[PDB]
Amino acid sequence: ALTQPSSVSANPGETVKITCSGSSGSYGWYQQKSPDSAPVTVIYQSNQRPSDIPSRFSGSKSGSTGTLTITGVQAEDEAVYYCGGWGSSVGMFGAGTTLTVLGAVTLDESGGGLQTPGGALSLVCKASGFTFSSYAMGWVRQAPGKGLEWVAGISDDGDSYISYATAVKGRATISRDNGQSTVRLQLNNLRAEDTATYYCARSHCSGCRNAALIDAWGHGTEVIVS
Repeated sequence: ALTQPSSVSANPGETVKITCSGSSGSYGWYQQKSPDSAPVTVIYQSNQRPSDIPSRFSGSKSGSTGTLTITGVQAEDEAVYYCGGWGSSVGMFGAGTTLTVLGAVTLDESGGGLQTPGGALSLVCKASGFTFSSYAMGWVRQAPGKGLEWVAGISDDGDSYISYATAVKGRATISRDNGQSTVRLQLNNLRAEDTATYYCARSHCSGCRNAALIDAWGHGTEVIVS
């Protein structure tokens, strides 16, 4: 996994830096203002800022270390920031940095709910607002009170590059239907550790599995293994 500080505190108007290490490549930065709301990409591929993100957010990579900088931080920037990257043929995240401030693309997941231990689930993500067949897609989950965990990734052709986190390898199948603009996650022999919000995620690339490249998130579907 990646490594980032557990917490940072800042006054409104500060210039805040959060570092992350451990990626074989670039760094992505994902803002989560509430444990129950989807992350928002503020930086991807180390320094790329989405158009809808305020210019006070910037990123850089030096050596093998990524830094998110917020120049003139505002109260509304209070959030947990996760870094994302890759290593050992999989995407991976840091454990999150809690920042305390002392002052058209759609992804729609379904298939969650209560599950039986040892049972199986089938999650579907319906995409709209973009050319679905041009982008790599993936799944990211978040257990209650924990951080983002990369689950699986699939290339735009639905065939070439398929990868699974060690935690689900042997139990998981990711697939896509480009005609229907959907991506699917099957997961069997369910265990208590599979209890999580599962997020559909678009990467800003055609085939990459790098968790630094995520630029769109679904609303999440809750899975409870009981």
